[PDB]
Amino acid sequence: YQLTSGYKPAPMDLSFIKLTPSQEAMVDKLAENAHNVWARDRIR
Repeated sequence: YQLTSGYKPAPMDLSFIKLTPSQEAMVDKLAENAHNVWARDRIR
């Protein structure tokens, strides 16, 4: 485990169950949604 600077998070393992390509498309869905709501509030 790496060197920390006040707090050391390592609860469990997370990359065991591999993400599906539908999850990789939903990653783009969430990112597109977030950036579009952002530019919906950041028109200028």
